Amino acid sequence: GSMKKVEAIIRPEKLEIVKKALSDAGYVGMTVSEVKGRGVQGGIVERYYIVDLIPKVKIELVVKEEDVDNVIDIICENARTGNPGDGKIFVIPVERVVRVRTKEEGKEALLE
Amino acid sequence: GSMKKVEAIIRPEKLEIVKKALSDAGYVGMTVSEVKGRGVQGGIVERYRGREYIVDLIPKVKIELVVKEEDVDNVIDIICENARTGNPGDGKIFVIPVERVVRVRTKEEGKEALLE
Amino acid sequence: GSMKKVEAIIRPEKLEIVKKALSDAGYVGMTVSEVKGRGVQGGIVERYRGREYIVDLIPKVKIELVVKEEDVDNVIDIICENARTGNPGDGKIFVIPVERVVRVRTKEEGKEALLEHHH
Ligand SMILES: Nc1ncnc2c1ncn2[C@@H]1O[C@H](COP(=O)(O)OP(=O)(O)OP(=O)(O)O)[C@@H](O)[C@H]1O
Ligand SMILES: Nc1ncnc2c1ncn2[C@@H]1O[C@H](COP(=O)(O)OP(=O)(O)OP(=O)(O)O)[C@@H](O)[C@H]1O
Ligand SMILES: Nc1ncnc2c1ncn2[C@@H]1O[C@H](COP(=O)(O)OP(=O)(O)OP(=O)(O)O)[C@@H](O)[C@H]1O
Ligand SMILES: O=C(O)CCC(=O)C(=O)O
Ligand SMILES: [Cl-]
Ligand SMILES: [Cl-]
Ligand SMILES: [Cl-]
Ligand SMILES: [Cl-]
Ligand SMILES: [Mg+2]
Ligand code: NA
Repeated sequence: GSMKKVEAIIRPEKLEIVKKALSDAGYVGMTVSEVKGRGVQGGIVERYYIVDLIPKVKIELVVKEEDVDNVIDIICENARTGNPGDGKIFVIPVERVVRVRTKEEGKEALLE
Repeated sequence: GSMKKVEAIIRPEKLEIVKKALSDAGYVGMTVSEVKGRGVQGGIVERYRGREYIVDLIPKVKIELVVKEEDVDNVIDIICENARTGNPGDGKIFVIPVERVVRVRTKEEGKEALLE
Repeated sequence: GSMKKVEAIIRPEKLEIVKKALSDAGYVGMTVSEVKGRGVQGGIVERYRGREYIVDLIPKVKIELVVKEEDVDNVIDIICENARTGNPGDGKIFVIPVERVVRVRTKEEGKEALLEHHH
């Protein structure tokens, strides 16, 4: 079946708990990027300079389509705080997956 | 589909004006990354902070904005107008489909997820 | 007609080799990002106060090349040939659809925005 990239932008302080909850559920493979974001959360002020772009973490996990709902649930449960700035998750289609070492493709390419 | 990811690679010195332009036009949510790149070969050699980069990767900034598909033309026009200089290396923009958008806090999806 | 983004996550020490190989084959346009990756191995172990702890994220490099669909296989082949080592952690390549490409300087779109200039 099809594969999807789940791209989540979360608070950096939530990375370890989200990563662990994903791993616990069997989603071990992931790529993490340091980014900056702005949104309705607003910038860090001083006083009374603004820092409009604040540190965030991007997690990217390519998974089978059937697993997207569960990945989303895990990220939301573990990344949320109830305050503005908790982030967003984007699901992007992935048409092909290749393992560099072996040139395996498809579901094989995400399996040991 | 309804939503799209605009991935714009621009000059680092254009981040502030492009971000301001976008915010002033009502686009506040964006994610910004530091990257390096090259464009196509040939033509005038790219210069960065005074030096010619004949072969090395050149510092750029990536801005990712997920927006409704109806807003893509506007976003692209705002970025290009405010990012361009007329010299090679001004940038490139890719539009990528986004099938789903979810707000972490509420689990709201779709167009609500990008709003308010 | 269509465009694709080839996104490869490779070992940092293979970036220069992969970049050169791609450029030698005419694929010069690319965007490179430092990232951290978690792989299905390992590894890696640290001890503190009588306890082994594992460190799961390690540095990687992301390369993104937007190309015509007809070139995707060639790009994949070049990356695999030049990024591989035979050990766990050599990386993954993902191909993602791109619906529009725009060159900022000129507003040129599509194939035109990926086309070489005169040497
Ligand atoms: N439309 C978007 N496109 C790209 N990135 C976005 C977008 N919206 C939000 N982001 C990223 O997500 C981060 C959090 O966004 P925001 O501050 O708007 O809070 P939210 O959690 O998205 O919504 P709320 O604050 O209402 O819970 C931003 O800093 C940015 O990195
Ligand atoms: N095909 C591509 N794939 C991925 N990234 C690209 C591609 N082309 C350009 N980029 C990214 O966009 C940045 C800017 O490219 P650049 O402005 O040099 O494009 P160009 O097509 O050569 O146009 P110009 O003639 O205006 O320089 C690059 O440094 C790189 O980060
Ligand atoms: N499902 C995934 N989604 C996103 N990124 C991934 C995924 N799986 C792996 N990666 C990225 O690719 C890198 C390589 O992963 P991993 O070591 O699991 O695969 P491998 O390189 O194929 O190893 P092996 O060849 O031994 O299976 C990781 O560090 C991570 O950056
Ligand atoms: O890398 C630099 O500092 C200058 C660019 C350069 O040496 C080159 O690619 O020609
Ligand atoms: Cl991206
Ligand atoms: Cl020009
Ligand atoms: Cl993407
Ligand atoms: Cl092998
Ligand atoms: Mg160029
Ligand atoms: Na280089």
